[PDB]
Amino acid sequence: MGHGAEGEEHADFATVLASADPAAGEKVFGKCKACHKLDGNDGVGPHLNGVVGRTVAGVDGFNYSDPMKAHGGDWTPEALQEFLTNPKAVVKGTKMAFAGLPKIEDRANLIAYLEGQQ
Ligand code: HEC
Ligand SMILES: [Zn+2]
Ligand SMILES: [Zn+2]
Ligand SMILES: [Zn+2]
Ligand SMILES: [Zn+2]
Repeated sequence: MGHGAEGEEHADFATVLASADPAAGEKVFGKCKACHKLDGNDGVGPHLNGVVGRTVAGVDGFNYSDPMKAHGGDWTPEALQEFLTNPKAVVKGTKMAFAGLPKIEDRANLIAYLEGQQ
């Protein structure tokens, strides 16, 4: 629904991830560096080095939104790619102002890169 682009030509997310390209993910992360670092520093968003498997809303000292704090669970690869599909829909009232990664391979490639940034 709606009059914007919605097709995907590269389409089971686990299958997409298993063949992902971490160097391509390293470039997708450029879209997140204004807010997120991979050296443990926190800023507009919390650091994302070691996010894969981390408790949701877990970074010490970072002031998360109410729906993020109340969510529970961990950032598994499925959780991460669901949230990155369209943050504002997937966690209504998130404070992350990012439109999303509609390309399924961009999500899988970005998750594969974050897996190597623990
Ligand atoms: C303009 C800022 C901005 C951009 C760009 C941004 N985030 Fe975020 N991000 C935030 C904020 C703010 C939060 C905290 C959201 C909340 O508390 O609801 C967050 C939370 C996250 C979380 C939850 C972390 C946790 O510790 O619970 C993940 C995962 C995340 N961003 C991933 C990404 C990725 C991957 C990108 C790039 C594709 C990205 N973000 C781009 C601002 C950004
Ligand atoms: Zn950490
Ligand atoms: Zn701690
Ligand atoms: Zn509140
Ligand atoms: Zn949820």
